[PDB]
This record gives sequence, structure tokens and C-alpha cells, in this order.
Amino acid sequence: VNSFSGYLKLTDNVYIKNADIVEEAKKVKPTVVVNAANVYLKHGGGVAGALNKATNNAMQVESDDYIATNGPLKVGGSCVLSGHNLAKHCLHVVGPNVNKGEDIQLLKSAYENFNQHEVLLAPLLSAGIFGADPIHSLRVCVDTVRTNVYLAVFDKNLYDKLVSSFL
Ligand SMILES: O=C(O)C(=O)Nc1ccccc1
Repeated sequence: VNSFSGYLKLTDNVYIKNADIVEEAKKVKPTVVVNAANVYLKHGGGVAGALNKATNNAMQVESDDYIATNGPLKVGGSCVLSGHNLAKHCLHVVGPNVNKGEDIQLLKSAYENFNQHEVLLAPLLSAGIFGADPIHSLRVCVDTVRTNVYLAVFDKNLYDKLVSSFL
């Protein structure tokens, strides 16, 4: 049994809810929240900007030190950093950004990072300002992630479209 409430069950392991991931993280304090990161961990907008704002910029300070030591992530890659006031840990995952011309086949690689964690609160990778089709992102998630994932979709129309169209 876990703390997650109000989710629709899509599969054995994937759950979905219309929710603000920031507000959901603050309520649940999950072991892992996933960030929709870029390779530079520059948390300017979208999910990343919202998560970072909720940490009062502490996520960005920590991220800048990580990049100064390790250099940029790979598209499709990830790193584990603090969850600050939102979660125990933040898994920063880089999905391909279609608005930069990145290979959408890298979306499966991105979701494979989730399999290193038994339970996660996450957004749909490469959705929103990353430019991918969220329907496609949900299909790759279901067909790639084997651990227990609680998805938060930001829009109410979008959520309803993802559920209605789910095979
Ligand atoms: O990825 C999401 O969770 C999301 O809601 N994307 C979105 C938001 C606003 C307009 C279109 C897509």
C-alpha cells in the first residue's frame, strides 16, 4: 500500500491523475519525484521551472554544482539529486526535445531510467514544452516502465484525452 490518492489505474504498474506535480509532491513527499530536465539542468520552464521555483531555487543551486563537476547529461540519461522540500530524491530525466530536433527513439531510453526506482511520481517525458505527442509518451511509458509509476498530467483536457484514447 502507498500514499498516492485519486489515480486511475491504466495497467498493473502505471497510474495517472490530473494534478499539478508540485502540489502532488508537496502532499505525498514521495521517495522519488521525476523532473523533466534538460542536459544542462537549467530549470527555466515547464515542469522543471515549476519544481525548481517550489524549492526556492535550491534545486538550481544544487544542479549548477552537479554540472560544474560532471558536465552535461546525455539525452535519454538521468541523475539522482536531492528532492529538497518536495521528495526524498529527484530523478532528473532528459527526454528528447522535439523543438531542438532530438531523436524521439530516445524517449524509450529516457523512460528506462525509471526502472531503477521501485515507485516514482512523474510527468510524461518529452510532453509540454519538449514538443512530443503526450499520447505517444504515455504509450512508451506503459511499454517501458516496469516499476510503479504515478503520472501527473498538467492539463484537464489533456488528462481526459489520454484516458479516453488509452488502449
Ligand atoms: O505534459 C503535461 O503534463 C501537460 O499538461 N502538457 C500540456 C500543457 C498545456 C498545453 C498542452 C500540453
